[PDB]
Amino acid sequence: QRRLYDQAKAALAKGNSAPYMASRSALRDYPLEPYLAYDELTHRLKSASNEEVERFLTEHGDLPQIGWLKLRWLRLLADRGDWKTFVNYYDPKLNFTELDCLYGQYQLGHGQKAEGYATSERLWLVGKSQPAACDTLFGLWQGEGQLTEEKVWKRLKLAAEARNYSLASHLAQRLPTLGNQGALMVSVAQNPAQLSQTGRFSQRDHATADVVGLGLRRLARQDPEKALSLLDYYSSALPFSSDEKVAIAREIGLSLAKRFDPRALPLMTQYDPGLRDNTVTEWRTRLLLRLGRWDEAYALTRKLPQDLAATSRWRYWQARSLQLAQPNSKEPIALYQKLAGERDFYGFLAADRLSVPYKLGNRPAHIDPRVLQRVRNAASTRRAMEFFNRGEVINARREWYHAARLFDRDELIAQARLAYDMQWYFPAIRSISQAQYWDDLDIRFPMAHRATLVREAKNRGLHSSWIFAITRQQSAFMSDARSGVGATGLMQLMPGTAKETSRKFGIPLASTQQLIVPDVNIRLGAAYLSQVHSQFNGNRVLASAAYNAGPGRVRQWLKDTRHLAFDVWIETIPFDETRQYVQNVLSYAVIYGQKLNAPQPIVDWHERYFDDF
Ligand SMILES: CC(=O)N[C@H]1[C@H](O[C@H]2C[C@@H](C(=O)NCCS(=O)(=O)O)N[C@@H]2CO)O[C@H](CO)[C@@H](OS(=O)(=O)O)[C@@H]1O
Repeated sequence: QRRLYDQAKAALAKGNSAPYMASRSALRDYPLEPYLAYDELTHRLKSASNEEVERFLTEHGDLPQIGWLKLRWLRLLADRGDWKTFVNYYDPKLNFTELDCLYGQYQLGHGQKAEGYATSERLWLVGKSQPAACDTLFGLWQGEGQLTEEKVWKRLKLAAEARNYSLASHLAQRLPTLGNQGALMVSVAQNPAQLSQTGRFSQRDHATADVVGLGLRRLARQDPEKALSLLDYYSSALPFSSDEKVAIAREIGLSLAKRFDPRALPLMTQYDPGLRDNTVTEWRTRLLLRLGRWDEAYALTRKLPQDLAATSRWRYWQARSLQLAQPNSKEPIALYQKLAGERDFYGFLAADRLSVPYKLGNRPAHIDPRVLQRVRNAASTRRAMEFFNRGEVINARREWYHAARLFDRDELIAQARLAYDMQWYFPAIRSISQAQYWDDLDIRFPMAHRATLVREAKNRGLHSSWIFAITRQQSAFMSDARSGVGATGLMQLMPGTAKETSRKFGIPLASTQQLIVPDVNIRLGAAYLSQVHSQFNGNRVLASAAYNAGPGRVRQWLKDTRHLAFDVWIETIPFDETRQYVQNVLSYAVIYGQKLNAPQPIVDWHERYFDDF
């Protein structure tokens, strides 16, 4: 039959359970009946029996919200001292530090002392504040004299590293002998420029070295030049460990490398000769490439660890660095040929270097129909389907992502097709991606809002493929996207920029919260794109970077250049987020250019070289 579960649901929310108890007998078959049961139990959880709660965890353990019930119930079980039942259901995988701390309590009061100390210490050595349950644990741990000054000092270091200075200071006022360098550590953490006064930070002991090390690492981000200078002093004056020294060299090296200062190269080379730090090894190479030092670059690309050497990046850059070093050599044509078959950015570059067509190769995976039925008939799916038909977007979305948490590779692809068939593009894109079936370009690069984008792109004369690329990279066709810093929508617009974009020329924006309309999003995004497209002479490489990082940042990254190749520039973008963002948009625009039958190379003729000269 047809069921109105809203009445039962309405009652339970802030109230009674009579309509649920009354109607429930009718809704055995209904998919969302377990949500009512969940709330009904949850309200009276304190007085519920173990047998009932345990029964509920068996019969509806698949529910997305089940972890919250386990947290609420285990609080009580531990509060009651029912530890036998606690440990039967305690799960580290839930990632509740309150439970982990309660589990530590159990270990200490039940003979597992070694494991209680390991648990306590692991939860202690953490630069943020922990739940009040942990104060209880840390109390017991301290009570057995395990909270040594070293371990409070070590957490102090982490808290200052985390910029949580209230915590850090509270820990500093708990140091019996080291209270002076604790206060000093928080001072330096707040302003590491104070290390200019070498006289004041010259007390040759381990703690002073700990603070100067923290300071040099922090100072490296803002004034690497000053830090490099002070390292030379402080390494004589203070008893730095070798591991402490490489961590300083890392941050100074990386910070100088990102400013294209060649003084990083002797430092990086001295302190990581083994190439043990990927990020240092990559930026050493990136830096050589920026300086036109093709010989050293190539040499370095031949020494890489196996996990860097496997990537399409350093395969491309081994070939290209050799081709720049020895232009008349043919060894690169082979290297590019291995790589030009891949469908990624560097694979497109390789093909572009040979002047051969790209390999897109849309080959939708063929699914076992039995697997398609198993996923379709799973209760988590039925529930997600129902929430969709009802119009509850977040609930349908949550059920989808929770089910995907433990599906195998076949089951994830099966899931992804079903979502695609319902014109629900983002969860299809998401599910197929975590299956790692990359070759279904129909699912991964859908034509959502094609009528809009094609027209908008003609307005503010742009390539249809490039607008499609930007959106797909920015949201993956989820209008509901809110960023970790507040950029929202199909074209992840900065709320502070969105207003300014609406004010600058602009047409009516009707609030930040009500920006979610795709059609609101699209013509604004086209306008902003054209603005930056214009700002950088129609260069999509630069313009794409400006979109995600700001034109002022891109200008700083173009500073003092002269005939810089496009591929080197992209590679030598300081920000990881933005390097990938550009490489994605450029690749996605190749793929959309195909699917829109308006072929688009990886870069246009006029994008290949640029400078601020
Ligand atoms: C459309 C637009 O104007 N974009 C603006 C961009 O906004 C980004 C941020 C990212 C984002 O939110 N990232 C989150 C990362 S995380 O921390 O959550 O993981 N998503 C947006 C586009 O990609 O921020 C810049 C910072 O000044 C602006 O430069 S400016 O010169 O105008 O100021 C750009 O103008």
